[PDB]
Amino acid sequence: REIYLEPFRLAVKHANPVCIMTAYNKVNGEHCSQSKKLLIDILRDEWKWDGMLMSDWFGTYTTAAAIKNGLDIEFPGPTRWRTRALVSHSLNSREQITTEDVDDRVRQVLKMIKFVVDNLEKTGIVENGPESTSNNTKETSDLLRKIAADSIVLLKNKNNILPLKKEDN
Amino acid sequence: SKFDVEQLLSELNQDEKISLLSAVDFWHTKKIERLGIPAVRVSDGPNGIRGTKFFDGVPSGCFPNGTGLASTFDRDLLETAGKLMAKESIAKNAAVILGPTTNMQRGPLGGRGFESFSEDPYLAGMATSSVVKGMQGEGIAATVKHFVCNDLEDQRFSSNSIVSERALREIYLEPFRLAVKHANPVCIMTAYNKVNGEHCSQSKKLLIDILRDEWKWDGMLMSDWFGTYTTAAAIKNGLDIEFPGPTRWRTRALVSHSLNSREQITTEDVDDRVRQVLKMIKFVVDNLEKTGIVENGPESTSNNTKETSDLLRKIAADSIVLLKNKNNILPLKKEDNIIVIGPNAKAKTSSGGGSASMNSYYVVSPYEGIVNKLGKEVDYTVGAYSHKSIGGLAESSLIDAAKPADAENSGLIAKFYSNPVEERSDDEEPFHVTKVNRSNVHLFDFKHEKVDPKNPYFFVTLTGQYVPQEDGDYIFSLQVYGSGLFYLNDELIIDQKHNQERGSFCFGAGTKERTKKLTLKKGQVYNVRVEYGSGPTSGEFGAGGFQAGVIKAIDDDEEIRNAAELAAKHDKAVLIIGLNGEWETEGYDRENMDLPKRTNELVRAVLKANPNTVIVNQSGTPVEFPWLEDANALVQAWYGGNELGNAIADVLYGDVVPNGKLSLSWPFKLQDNPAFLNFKTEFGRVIYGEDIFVGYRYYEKLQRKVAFPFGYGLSYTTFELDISDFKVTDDKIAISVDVKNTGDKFAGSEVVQVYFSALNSKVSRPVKELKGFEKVHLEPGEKKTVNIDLELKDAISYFNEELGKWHVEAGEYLVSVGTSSDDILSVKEFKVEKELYWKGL
Amino acid sequence: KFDVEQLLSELNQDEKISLLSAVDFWHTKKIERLGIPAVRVSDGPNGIRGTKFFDGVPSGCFPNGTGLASTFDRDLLETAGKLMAKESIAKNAAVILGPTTNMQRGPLGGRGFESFSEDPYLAGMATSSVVKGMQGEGIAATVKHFVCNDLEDQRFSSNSIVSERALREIYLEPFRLAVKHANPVCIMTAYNKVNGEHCSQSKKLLIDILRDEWKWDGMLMSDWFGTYTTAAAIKNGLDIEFPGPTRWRTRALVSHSLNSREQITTEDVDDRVRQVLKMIKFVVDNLEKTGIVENGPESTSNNTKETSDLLRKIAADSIVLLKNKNNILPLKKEDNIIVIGPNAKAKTSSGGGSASMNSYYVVSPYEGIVNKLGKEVDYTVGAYSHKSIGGLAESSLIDAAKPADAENSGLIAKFYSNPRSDDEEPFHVTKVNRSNVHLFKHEKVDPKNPYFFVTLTGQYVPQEDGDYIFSLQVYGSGLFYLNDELIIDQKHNQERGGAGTKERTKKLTLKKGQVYNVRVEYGSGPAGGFQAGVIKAIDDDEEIRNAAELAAKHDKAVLIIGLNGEWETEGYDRENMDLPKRTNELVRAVLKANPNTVIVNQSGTPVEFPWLEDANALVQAWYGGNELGNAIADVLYGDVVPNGKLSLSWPFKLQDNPAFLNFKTEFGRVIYGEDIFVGYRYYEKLQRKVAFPFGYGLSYTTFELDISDFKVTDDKIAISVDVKNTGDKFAGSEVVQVYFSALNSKVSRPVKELKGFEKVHLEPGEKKTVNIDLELKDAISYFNEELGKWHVEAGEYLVSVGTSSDDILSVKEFKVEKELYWKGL
Ligand SMILES: OC[C@H]1O[C@@H](O)[C@H](O)[C@@H](O)[C@@H]1O
Ligand SMILES: OC[C@H]1O[C@@H](O)[C@H](O)[C@@H](O)[C@@H]1O
Ligand SMILES: OC[C@H]1O[C@@H](O)[C@H](O)[C@@H](O)[C@@H]1O
Repeated sequence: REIYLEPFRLAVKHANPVCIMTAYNKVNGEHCSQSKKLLIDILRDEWKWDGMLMSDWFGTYTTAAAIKNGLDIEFPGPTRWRTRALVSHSLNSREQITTEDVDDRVRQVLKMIKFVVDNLEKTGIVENGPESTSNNTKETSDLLRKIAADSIVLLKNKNNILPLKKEDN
Repeated sequence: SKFDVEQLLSELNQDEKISLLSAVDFWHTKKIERLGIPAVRVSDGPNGIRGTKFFDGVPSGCFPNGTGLASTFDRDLLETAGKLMAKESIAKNAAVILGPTTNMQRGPLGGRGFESFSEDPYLAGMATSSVVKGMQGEGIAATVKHFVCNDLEDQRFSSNSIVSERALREIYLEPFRLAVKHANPVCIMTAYNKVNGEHCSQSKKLLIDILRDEWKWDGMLMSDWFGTYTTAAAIKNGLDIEFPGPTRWRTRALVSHSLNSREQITTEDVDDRVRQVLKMIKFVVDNLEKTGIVENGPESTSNNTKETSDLLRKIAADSIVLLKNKNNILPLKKEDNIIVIGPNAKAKTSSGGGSASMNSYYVVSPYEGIVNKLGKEVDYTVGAYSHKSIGGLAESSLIDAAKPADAENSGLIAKFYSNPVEERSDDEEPFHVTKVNRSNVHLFDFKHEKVDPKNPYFFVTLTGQYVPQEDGDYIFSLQVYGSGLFYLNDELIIDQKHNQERGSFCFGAGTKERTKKLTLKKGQVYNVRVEYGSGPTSGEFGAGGFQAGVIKAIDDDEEIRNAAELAAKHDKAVLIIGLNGEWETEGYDRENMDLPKRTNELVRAVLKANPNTVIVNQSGTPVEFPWLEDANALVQAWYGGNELGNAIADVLYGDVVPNGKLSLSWPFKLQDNPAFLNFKTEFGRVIYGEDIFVGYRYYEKLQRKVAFPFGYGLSYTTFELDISDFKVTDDKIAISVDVKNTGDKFAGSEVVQVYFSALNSKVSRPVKELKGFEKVHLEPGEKKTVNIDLELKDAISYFNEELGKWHVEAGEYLVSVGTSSDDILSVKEFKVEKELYWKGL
Repeated sequence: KFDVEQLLSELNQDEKISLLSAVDFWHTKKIERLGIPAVRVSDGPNGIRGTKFFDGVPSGCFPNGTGLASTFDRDLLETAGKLMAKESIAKNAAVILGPTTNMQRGPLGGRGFESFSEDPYLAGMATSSVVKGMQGEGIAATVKHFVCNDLEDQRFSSNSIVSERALREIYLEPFRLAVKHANPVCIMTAYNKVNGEHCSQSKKLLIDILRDEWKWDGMLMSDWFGTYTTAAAIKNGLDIEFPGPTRWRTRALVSHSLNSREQITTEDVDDRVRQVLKMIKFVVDNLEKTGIVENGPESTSNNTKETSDLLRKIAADSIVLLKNKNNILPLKKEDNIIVIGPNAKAKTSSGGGSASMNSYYVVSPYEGIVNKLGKEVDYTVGAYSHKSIGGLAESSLIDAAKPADAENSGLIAKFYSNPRSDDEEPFHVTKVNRSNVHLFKHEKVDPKNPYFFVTLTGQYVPQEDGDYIFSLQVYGSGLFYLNDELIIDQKHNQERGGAGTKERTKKLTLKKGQVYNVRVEYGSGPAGGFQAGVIKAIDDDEEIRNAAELAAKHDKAVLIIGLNGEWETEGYDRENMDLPKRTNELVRAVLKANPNTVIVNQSGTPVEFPWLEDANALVQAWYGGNELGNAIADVLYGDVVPNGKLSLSWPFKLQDNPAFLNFKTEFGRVIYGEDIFVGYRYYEKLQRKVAFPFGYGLSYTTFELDISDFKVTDDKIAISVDVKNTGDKFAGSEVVQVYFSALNSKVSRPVKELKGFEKVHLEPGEKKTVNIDLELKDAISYFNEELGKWHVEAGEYLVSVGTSSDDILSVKEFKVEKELYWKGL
């Protein structure tokens, strides 16, 4: 609660991120990408966060549990755990999941996509669009310089060695 | 033999191990060459060997269906049928047989009631054991299916059989326990259903605690086809091999990812499953010298011999049960001036529908059997129709009308294309071309390099020429799984592309029948043409299938009177009725116990015109006979396989004297049956409310009368018997029974049935329980002693559900001996004083 | 002003713990310091026994539940519960342990007589009426036994295994109706398990359903000793353990669990205490209306004419006329009659066990007939049918040469510390009226190691010459002495026959007029009990013969038969559905000798009448309470026109019934194999014929009905039925019964379901209109097990209106487009 969830709670409360990516590892015996405690009880019922959960890449471990327990989307394609056969066979055989679980998941994907589409006139994104270096400007350059320069930490400076002055050999 | 399980296990790499956990195609395990582990071929089923294909498959020897087989009450004969299934398997180059089936007819309505043996767990177990010993003695592996409580078809992939441990132990598990104890089958197939909330195929309790830790069985478990539902649980929990390939749940990526991620399974689980698949392969390989099986070998009809014909005929004829024979109507004689009537008379109902069915060498219709017998033409009239759907089109069409009705111009032509007719250029060639004999084109397992098994996407143009035999109205029909358009003379008549409605076709997963009735002219030539697309062309689909059919419309009304008029004019009428493999099939259950359509009307009319009528019924499970009181001769013929017609004739004319006994109770009415209210998957479940009171255990407990009881069958002669010796130690029962043919004309076989009863137990039980039987042949006036010896523990235990173990209780017991569960002739009381609690075999 | 939350804030932990169990058999815990009083509870559902069995204060015994339910009269059941409240105030019991509403899934249930109906709508409306009548008087109801205590066999351990659908539709349903319509102040949890878990600690039942879903806010008490754990019962929702002194919730067990973090938290304890406090608040808030006096005395003050007349009406309206050919009924006062049969002079007012009591009086059916006709009435017993011989105290005297006063009739019971020099004294002496002596508190008696001895004495005087059979049953030890001569030994060799012994008997030739000395030396239970009886021996064949002969010499015979509260009792179920002993032979002979014999049958549950076809007039009396005999007279002569309907299916034979195979606890479990198909739900689905169906009963007049108006909204059904007495002689009541059917549902269902009923009184030729309004969801839902929810499904439905489940007289088809899923009330 106090260490690991907190940064996420703060980011959900203040920034409402659109997406969250589930970790590769387990927490207390259960893989995070199929942990109902983490993905539903805490994120949904408790924090009322309404963004979309994507797995880490290949970080999916079951067909039915992950769907039931709140992993919205498996990355990357092409799907391993969620082929049409696997999922619809689970549904028709009553193993683990219901169409409502599948709905629940799809619904969250739809909301992410909603965010993207509603912003397409602001951002100008182009589906399967090309990739430029259009943002390679001096104005970008100065920002990255600023941001970099403010990151630096001075740990020691005895007897005015720093700053250097250009007179110094 | 060289084949070394442990050595090979230590040599296989992880990729290869995973590849061993799933079939490669519909019927073959994974070849591994660098290690000389061959592909093993498996084949359906419990009453004959279909081989590697439904469509265009090699003909074979179809046996009588299970409930017929069990009615023989003949262990030796059932062993012999096993030997014969094995020979038939070898000709198909199948090293493993997907059978026998032994789920329990807890009610009469099951889609596959016909396929299993008996409601009685003892008769079922012994029958299973007998067939399994016959196959494996010959070196072919058996696969007892379906483990366990797959006792209806409704929603079988999800259905949850909710059953107490006592009933689980005493009814359902028990034929498998008997099979394992006496016959040790090489394989078992896990069921599709759940038991008490868990899919059988990933059930630790069924697959490991019981099969392995308790019974110590060491064979290999396979899934039902597609009956696997998780990747890891199924592996952890004991399912050795997934069928069919290509794999779904068990790709290299799913499994190793599960392994690398520490989710559910370890390499030990994987090795445990592989070891078992290696044990089965070693059975096969160890038996190669003896069997002659050739890896991916060809399929022949090489066992189609007179020796086979005779044996199938003996098996069928001994399965027949005589139910009623008043007024010396039977046997028929060459003299009697008979007529043959009824919807099943010229029908060839050799088997039930589904995976148990096959292409037969030939099937002798019951009409043909009679004709063969008398050496003349025999009067006939159809009486009424009783088909579920219209077939018959390929069976009566020619490629070229101008030529004679050959074996080469008969049927239709099927042409397979990668692309559909609306879209292909005329210089596109078929990728496959087959001559078609049967109207049901069943493409489940069709295989070609142009067809992708992960997405079987393809088309068929089916062509021929139809020449009508009478003027009048004809009904054409089309059923599909996928997409279908039916053309007559290039005008579309049935449309099965648009607005498809779910129906009975294809294990209940296909479309309804759509039809078009058209006025037609005799001798005129009509061009028939079916355009078809497989499942994925038209959810997630299988390859599918389709059926084009035609039938000659009739005046149903007029044919019933006609039939009665004709029967009044004959000395005797022989009325052949019943169900068929469309009414009784894998895929779905019957809806009621009724004979179909006008059948009953037909019977009433014939029994009125002529009381000297013999009724011969073909069904796998009970049907109601409403007009039973008036029917003086009634024969239960089951589905008798290739020789069904000759077996019927044999029994009708007394060259074989009836010796079948019913393997199932025959209630008067559907409402009388124990599972009346719980024979449907509802909210995904089925509650076994009758508990251990299945079959005659139910009827006797309620003193409910049935049309005909478990173990009943008449003969042409008569028998009496009496216990001639009796001796119980503290751990065995030996009993001797003398049986005498008291008649003076016919030689006959009689079945001695041994039942047990506890007299003042404090646990509730059935009144009595079959625990022994023997079949004996006797000439007129001949007398033989038959001996019957069993362990106490096997004859008088009940399963104590509170303690989780079997229990021989101290008290008084009663052995009852007789020739049906309702015809006890001889009893004896004994005391048992030292008790016994046991688990295992 | 009794404040629950402020009291919860003020009680210390030990006081909290002490509220979680009862003090003794009948009382909660007084907390002087905060003004929290001890609350007396008392059995049962058909009248109020009070704080003791032995030497109990007499009381008003009502007819038994299945009889009650058979009235189909909410107003009357409501009046009845109002009377039960007065009877309770008279015993100073602030809380009644009733009504009982478990379900007769089969007929043999030992407590089947005690609940209401196999139909959950009838049970739930009966329950709701009785509770509304109790609580309007400010006396609290306790609905029991929650849930699936549907047989007695091994009830403390019996696991009822039942699907969630049958559980919702049949067994939870009368409790749901009661909560929804009557809000009982209390509920008693069952002794058994449901699906593996004792009810008294089942979170699903006690919290998820009763609290989270139904929002019911009353108090749960265990059945008596029906608590099985310390912590789980407290965690899982059992508010108070009865009886005290506590076994499972001592200060040490409870607080040790708290301090050791084992299972429970102080929050769990508070939650239970809060619920006890709320029940206490109901009692204290009604003290001005009720006049309950804490630990107050118990009186017979409600024994009045008002009470007698009401118990008479209730009993008479319970009765169901089952057959009446040839107008044998009603009888004319001038008919020459003989009264025959084992139940004729019996007083079978109730079934056995906790529901039984000591009555002000019980009018036998014979007496009822005597009172009716105002003169002596010919009689012969015909046959005996007792399970055990009693009747000794009921026919004995202290000193024979003194008249049969009330002070002198019975036996003297002298209690002793030791079984002794001349000079030990009795520490208690009681006048004993009834032969079965049931044990009891005394200062010289060690609470739970109770060792004592009883010297039971008096004089017995034979009224006839010949043979007489004496008897003793003990739980413990005792000896029977007649004229200071041992005659029956229940000390030395003992046989179990359910905690105590088998009956031992001695046949003795006695002489009319002569005074014999009865002395029984009893030994205390290691808390006990015993029964010394005596009966005149009869020649059974000759007595059947005699009754036949006599019957032939009269116009009419009235034969009174059936079971009794020893054959139908809490504690065990029946073995079979047979009438006892030679009853059936008695009946055959009488019917042969006089075909115009009226048969009146007393039982809580169905019995087989094998001779039914030859019986021309047949009446189901039930167990009638104090006024049973008068009520029977009223019906036979037509001062009450029979107006009851069967609250139960009456199959021909035991084997026909749906629970035939699973009505026994085997390996500790009972499989509800029939699922939703209970009672008529079963028989209509199988189209199995029964002797008499649910909701059947005749009248002395004829009636007709039709739906005279019908309306459905998306939310509601309103129906108007016109009913008319088409006779010109008797006024009488008819019961309009409203059933629903689903005509095209995806789901399997009963052929039809009772969902409404109204009882209507009509003078000859009179016509009335009854209205019946219901919300769809009440009328046509089924429980969807897969979804875990009730479902109003779209489709076509049929309402059928009739005078029995068979006798359907008017129907209407309607359509439902608005589908609805729901939970809760
Ligand atoms: O590159 C796609 C994803 O790959 C994963 O291995 C990393 O953990 C993620 O941080 C990253 O977004
Ligand atoms: O066809 C192969 C298998 O398929 C399944 O449809 C059936 O349930 C099995 O009995 C059969 O062996
Ligand atoms: O007698 C007090 C209580 O005891 C238990 O024996 C019964 O089950 C209850 O119905 C009764 O209220």
